[PDB]
Amino acid sequence: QDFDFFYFVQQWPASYCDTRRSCCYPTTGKPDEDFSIHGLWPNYENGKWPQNCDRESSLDESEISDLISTMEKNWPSLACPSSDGVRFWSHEWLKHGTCSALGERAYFQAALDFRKKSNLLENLKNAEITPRNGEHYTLESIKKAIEEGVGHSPYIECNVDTQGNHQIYQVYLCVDKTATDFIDCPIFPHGRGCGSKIEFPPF
Ligand SMILES: Nc1ncnc2c1ncn2[C@@H]1O[C@H](COP(=O)(O)O)[C@@H](O)[C@H]1O
Ligand SMILES: Nc1ncnc2c1ncn2[C@@H]1O[C@H](COP(=O)(O)O)[C@@H](O)[C@H]1O
Repeated sequence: QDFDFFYFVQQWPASYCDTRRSCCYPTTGKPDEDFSIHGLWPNYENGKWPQNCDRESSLDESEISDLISTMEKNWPSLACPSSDGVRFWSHEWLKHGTCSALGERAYFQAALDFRKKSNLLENLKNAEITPRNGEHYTLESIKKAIEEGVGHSPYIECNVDTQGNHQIYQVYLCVDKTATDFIDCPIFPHGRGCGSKIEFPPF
């Protein structure tokens, strides 16, 4: 009951699909070449977080019916076998959404709204940071470009492609507990930060 803030986590689809993991496009076809939503996670300032707050509250698709087509494109599941994303959304809703104090519809609308508000791809483009092979960009340039359009610093999570290149994988931004506005992150994710120069791979 109650938490401190939300980590709003977006992902670069291309970086989930160029590793040794299996990646399958959603039953709706190849996803947009844009940052997608991974999740909206309630969190505590002490680094821990609540999860699975209502193991009885299953995902009611009727509450987000008119949002399904948008989510298939902005919150796709890239896991295999190819799915419609419902399993992925049900998982995020049960594990994290039930702990957000938000109704199911508000929770998913919130995620969609912040993905749009943060407008990562465009902000990067405005700084001449566009997808291409190889570790062509400085982490600093990427962080500031995002800071410019959001007004808050993001945390960048990097992984590695089959080539061994370090690439931008996920972008963390913090949202206030009422899911109204972006805020400065009280704390940043555990895992190791990125290298000084990283790859922003295309599909
Ligand atoms: N609120 C959180 N803050 C930091 N890491 C998290 C949080 N919730 C989940 N994780 C980790 O990040 C990944 C997100 O997975 P999931 O909870 O399935 O969306 C898992 O590998 C978790 O260990
Ligand atoms: N875009 C995605 N579609 C479906 N599952 C995902 C996606 N991104 C992450 N996952 C899975 O959720 C978990 C999150 O861990 P991580 O790979 O560290 O982000 C892993 O078991 C991933 O396979």
